Amino acid sequence: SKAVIVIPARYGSSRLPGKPLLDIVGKPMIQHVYERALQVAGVAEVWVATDDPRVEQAVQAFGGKAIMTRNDHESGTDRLVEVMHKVEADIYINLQGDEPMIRPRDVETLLQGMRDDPALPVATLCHAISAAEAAEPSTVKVVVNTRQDALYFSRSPIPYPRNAEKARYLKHVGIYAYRRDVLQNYSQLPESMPEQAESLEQLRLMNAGINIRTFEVAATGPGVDTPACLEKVRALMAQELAENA
Amino acid sequence: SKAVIVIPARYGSSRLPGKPLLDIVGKPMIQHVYERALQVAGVAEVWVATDDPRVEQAVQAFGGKAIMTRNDHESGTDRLVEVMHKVEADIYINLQGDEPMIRPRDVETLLQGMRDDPALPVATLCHAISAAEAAEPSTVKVVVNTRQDALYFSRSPIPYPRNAEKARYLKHVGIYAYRRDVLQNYSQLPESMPEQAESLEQLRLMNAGINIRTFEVAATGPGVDTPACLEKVRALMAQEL
Ligand SMILES: Nc1ccn([C@@H]2O[C@H](COP(=O)(O)OP(=O)(O)O)[C@@H](O)[C@H]2O)c(=O)n1
Ligand SMILES: Nc1ccn([C@@H]2O[C@H](COP(=O)(O)OP(=O)(O)O)[C@@H](O)[C@H]2O)c(=O)n1
Repeated sequence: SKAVIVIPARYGSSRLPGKPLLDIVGKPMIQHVYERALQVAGVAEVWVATDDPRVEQAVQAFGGKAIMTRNDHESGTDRLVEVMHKVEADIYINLQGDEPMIRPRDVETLLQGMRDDPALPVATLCHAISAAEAAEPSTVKVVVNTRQDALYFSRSPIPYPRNAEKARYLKHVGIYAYRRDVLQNYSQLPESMPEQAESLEQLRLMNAGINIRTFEVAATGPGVDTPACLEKVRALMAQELAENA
Repeated sequence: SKAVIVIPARYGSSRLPGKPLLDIVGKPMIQHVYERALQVAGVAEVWVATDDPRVEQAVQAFGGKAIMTRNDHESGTDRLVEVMHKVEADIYINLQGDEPMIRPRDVETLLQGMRDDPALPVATLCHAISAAEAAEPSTVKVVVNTRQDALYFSRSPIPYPRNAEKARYLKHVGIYAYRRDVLQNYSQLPESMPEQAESLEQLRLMNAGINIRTFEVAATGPGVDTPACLEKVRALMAQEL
């Protein structure tokens, strides 16, 4: 069972032009993700999928593997489907190019889940959040059954707090593991109404009846979208280098 | 494939004591539901499951069949499980005793769905509602997939309207059809966190991984919970003559 990690890294970004190239403790952001991806046991290769030559050059400059993809891609999943035809594997893991604080152990949990159940098509991550955080539409909530299979993903607070003290919220962490066959049949899937309404691409899979198992992990580090969080990542990243002395 | 209709009708109610016996244009509410249930093709028997002797006698008075059940049940679903042991069938349809405006056609759609797919454990109904109506916590929303299987039931407006013009809403209509095996295993199912938070008993089934197919019908008539709704139903059933 061969598994590879693909890191989609688009340059073009509105509030952060050239986001993967931003410096964090002397290295571009994309490098931090790549270095951490390399620490994941059981992975054969790590690739960076991009549509911009400046990102491809930055990646090659530190010796990483880069693959140019079409710029007409509407999402990180469509970009992964194109990489799938060229890079062979049984399990593809999609890592965000803008989350430099990813824990290698969490990706291993995801990979072990896939290997422990050959019938599982897709696997993703989640962590507990408070009711106050769950109120934000920018945060994606998920509700699961006893087998930890996702029932639904939403920007609306789910479950609804009728009996508030009984509610427990789970935040969806955008890291995915796909079986090869799911990606091969992906482009044939039509867009769903819930997907278009919520603007959550993962609902396209749920519409087609494709099961998505969600594994729970500890609260993850802050991502990078706002320059307010960027400074916290830099200080948090630097604080980490001094701790491991 | 024997199918039976069970109408849970306890005497008590916080807002309308003795609800099943309330008069609606000459007949107690329970009789209206029972008579409409009798118009459903493909059903072998119709039973009223009750906890009170006054309800039982009223049903027998008009010629219907009634069965006494325990008074300690918390839901009509639990009451149905007790009946399943006494009345043998392959498919059990659970009708609300306080929804006298039920269309026999809608119950037939539900029954046909169960018969068209032997693997289907549970089936229920739903109908389109506006975005304004979906915002109400008292209205239960449901989201389905291409095969019309429910993904989740919630009091929250789902799907979330990020792109408002793309969102389409469905309201869950509390009528259910259960395969016998589901009812035999019901008492073993643990309550779920989502069930307790939302206060929706059907989430106990989803938690256990039991599939629930949702069939779409036209907007339904109002139920009778408050004395205000009772006056509206009386008016609606009067002009319907
Ligand atoms: N059309 C797109 C959109 C996102 N992506 C990538 O997929 C991940 C998730 O994107 P995102 O939610 O942070 O939104 P943006 O990165 O586009 O600002 C990032 O690594 C993106 O660069 C992509 O490769 N192609
Ligand atoms: N403990 C209970 C609660 C409801 N029910 C029945 O289930 C149906 C719907 O009840 P409901 O929960 O929606 O509202 P209530 O009738 O309980 O006030 C009615 O026909 C009730 O008589 C029951 O048989 N036993």
